[PDB]
Amino acid sequence: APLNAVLAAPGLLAVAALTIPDMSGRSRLALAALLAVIWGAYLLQLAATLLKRRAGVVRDRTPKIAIDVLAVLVPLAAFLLDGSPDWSLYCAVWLLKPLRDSTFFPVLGRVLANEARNLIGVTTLFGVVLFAVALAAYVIERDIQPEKFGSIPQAMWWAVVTLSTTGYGDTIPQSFAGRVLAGAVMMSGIGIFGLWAGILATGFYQEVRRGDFVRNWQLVAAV
Amino acid sequence: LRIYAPLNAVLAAPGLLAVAALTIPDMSGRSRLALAALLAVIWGAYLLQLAATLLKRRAGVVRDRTPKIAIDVLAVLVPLAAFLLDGSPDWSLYCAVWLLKPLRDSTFFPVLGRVLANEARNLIGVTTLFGVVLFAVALAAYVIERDIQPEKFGSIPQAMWWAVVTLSTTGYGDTIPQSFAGRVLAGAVMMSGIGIFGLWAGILATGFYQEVRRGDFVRNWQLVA
Amino acid sequence: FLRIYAPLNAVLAAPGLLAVAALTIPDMSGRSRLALAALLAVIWGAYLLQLAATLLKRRAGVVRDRTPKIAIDVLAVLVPLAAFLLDGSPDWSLYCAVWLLKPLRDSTFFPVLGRVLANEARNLIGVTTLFGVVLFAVALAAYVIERDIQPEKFGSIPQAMWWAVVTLSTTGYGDTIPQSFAGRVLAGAVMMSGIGIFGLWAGILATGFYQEVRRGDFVRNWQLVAAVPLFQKL
Amino acid sequence: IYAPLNAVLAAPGLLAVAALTIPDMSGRSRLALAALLAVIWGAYLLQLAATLLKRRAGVVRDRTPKIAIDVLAVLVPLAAFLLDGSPDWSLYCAVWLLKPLRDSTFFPVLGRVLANEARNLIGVTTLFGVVLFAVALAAYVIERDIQPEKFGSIPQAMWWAVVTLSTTGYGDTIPQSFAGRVLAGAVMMSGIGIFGLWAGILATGFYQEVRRGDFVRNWQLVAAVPLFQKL
Ligand SMILES: [K+]
Ligand SMILES: [K+]
Ligand SMILES: [K+]
Ligand SMILES: [K+]
Ligand SMILES: [K+]
Repeated sequence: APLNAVLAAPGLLAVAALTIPDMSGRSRLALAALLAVIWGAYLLQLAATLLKRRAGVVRDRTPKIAIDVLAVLVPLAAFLLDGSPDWSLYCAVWLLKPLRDSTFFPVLGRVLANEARNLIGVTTLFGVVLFAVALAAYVIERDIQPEKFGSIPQAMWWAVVTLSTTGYGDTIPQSFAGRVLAGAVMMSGIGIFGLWAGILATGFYQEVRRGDFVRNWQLVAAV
Repeated sequence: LRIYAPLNAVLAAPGLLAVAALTIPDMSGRSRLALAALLAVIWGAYLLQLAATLLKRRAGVVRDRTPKIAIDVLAVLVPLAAFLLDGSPDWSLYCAVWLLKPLRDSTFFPVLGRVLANEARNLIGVTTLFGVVLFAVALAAYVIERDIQPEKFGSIPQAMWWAVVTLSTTGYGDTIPQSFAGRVLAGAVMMSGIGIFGLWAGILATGFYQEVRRGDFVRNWQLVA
Repeated sequence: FLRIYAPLNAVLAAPGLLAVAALTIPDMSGRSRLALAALLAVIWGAYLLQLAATLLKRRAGVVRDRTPKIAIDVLAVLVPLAAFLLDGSPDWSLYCAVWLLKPLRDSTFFPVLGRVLANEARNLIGVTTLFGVVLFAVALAAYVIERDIQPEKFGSIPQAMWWAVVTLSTTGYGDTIPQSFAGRVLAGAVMMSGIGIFGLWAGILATGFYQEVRRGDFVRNWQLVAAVPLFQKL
Repeated sequence: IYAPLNAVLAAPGLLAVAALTIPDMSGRSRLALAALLAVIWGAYLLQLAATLLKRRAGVVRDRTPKIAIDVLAVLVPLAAFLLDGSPDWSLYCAVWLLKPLRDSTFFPVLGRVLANEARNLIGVTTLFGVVLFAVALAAYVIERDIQPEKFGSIPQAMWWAVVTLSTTGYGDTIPQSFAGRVLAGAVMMSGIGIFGLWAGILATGFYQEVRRGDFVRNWQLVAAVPLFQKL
């Protein structure tokens, strides 16, 4: 079923493989050629999408066209303009190709729209708490660790890395007061970590029960 | 899309970043002034916003907005207090009273308040559930490796650190069990980390489901009678 | 909110547990250390007073069910006393930790949670066994790949199972890290299936707490809205 | 409950596979674990007979994989005991990982969840695959010059991309530059959303199964009429 998506797979990997140092000159050329063949295939797929007028009935596909155009113009612009061996990174527009044919995204679009209001209200909440924490983390250990928690942005780095529970461990609080704070930061992380899921889940629900207005109320109680 | 809708919150964005930029060591005195100026311009802008809210007492018949005003009031009194009373280069930190500014004009926290009140009983119980599991794990973490790592697991509050770290799955990697039985425990602790991440998610999912259930008195009881 | 108006017996537990922590700190002054030991005995006295409070008045009405409540109150005085007598080393106060069950008493969360971890238990213990399988199955591949590269981090299944939990749970300490190419590719798949297994737990519980308030409509608009005539007479 | 008798046996069986691979082990106790493996292997051989032999439940019932698991539990371990000559044969007995899967009454229901929502799930995989590569691209661009060995290639940047976006956060490949660390800030945030995406999708996955089993206690038992429904 997915014709466009399969072609991107070795294409994206070809962009990766071209960036590796100490690669042989003969094999490096082959990876460049594999980029070209797929480009032509995407050029051909542009022609099938563009040249199908006076033969196509009413079908909404405004974003579908955009992907097919970008997939051929960008890798062409770098093909002509960028003379440095760092031209292949432009081919990373083919990431839009697996986003074309999957019924996942037009549904996702109605989730991030019905619950859009609530979602951005969490992001700014994430920022506020992150900042509020990065502030106190600075006041507590600006003296003891002078190059780690030196500035608010140097504490913000830790505020991100603790609230997100990524947890690198390049900037850890040393003071008692600074550690017990980190505790609360590590906890308030979990709280919003699931709050995403909570909101995101309820969005999907109503779309499943919107089609239940014509499958349980007018397809078993009207016929 | 949202350039003239969150008018009050746009101003806070450069403001908070200015507070941040001011504390950076090795900053030139000329640029350090510019940032100090930028704070004041925004402070005056909120003073202008305070007047537009306070002097205009036009409501109509019935209108309640006491929490809305309380934010604007704090956004001018506190920075001014730091401008006068505090005499160290560490006065700018007080401007972070504008963290309350984005919380004003957004229809989400009156909704969140009703989620956090109708499932309060359940939420509160997860936190004391967390604290118990944390303390019990640290207790066990102590007894095992107090005699192997005396400066990492030497006390309960030294293990409580590893508990918070491991349970939340933040996992810093400064305190790590070395002995067999210590690590086996770490496993159950890390796994029990996943448990709590679920209950936090599941309950909030149940609370937000209860918000869609408010429309069963105007769409399934008055339109299906 | 049941925090500053309702749970009286759980408030007492707060300083109690912290005193257990405080008493274990090395380099502590024997003057303040005695004061901490003193605080425990005030609380243990308050719990002993609470024991009689729920043992004097044994009934209020006709028949009331409170078997688990007393089981907590009893353990709250017997175990701490057992350590105060039988154990005569500096390591005794640890037994005061049996006050961790005291917040689990005066809460409405746990009888709710109970019916959730029973109506869906079948699926929940199915996730743990899915975790076990994926944890070991991956750990097996880890040892095979990097036993000839880092023979002290990936030289035994137990060393690999360590990396298995550490990664799959998205803890990720950072002392065991795959060095080879092949290991890092799989390592990613561990972090990815780590997203599933971290969300599958969220899945069951989004159904559990849901399937509880949806049991008030089983006799309000289902078994009492549509019925046949002459159903209950004799 | 003493009902999963087939799974209890698996527990020490698999642990023995582990214990065998530990270096600095005495030959006396190394033989002892190899012995324990045989004991359980024979128990599954007895169980294999108890599956293929006795028959008394149904007309012609479908349980092909339930037998197939017991098939692999005895053909594979015996192949290692014979065909493999190195002390590294026990690794094959790991096939007993399939044993706790036989009758767990969680995996037949999970299959339908990963079918009625599979369309969506395989959507998030290539969504992850996109952002992962999208981020790695930028990481390389931002710090290929500064850290030429941690971010000296797209593969090396991809290593950070999984590590950050899965919130794992090892702490080996870390962006040092301002921009990369600002990016890392988002790469940590958008990972949390993905940690909700699956968690939200599977929150619907288990939903539209518990309300389909109550299509026989609220749709086919509440709305009942004799001689009024046929096809
Ligand atoms: K970590
Ligand atoms: K780390
Ligand atoms: K995590
Ligand atoms: K982590
Ligand atoms: K580290």
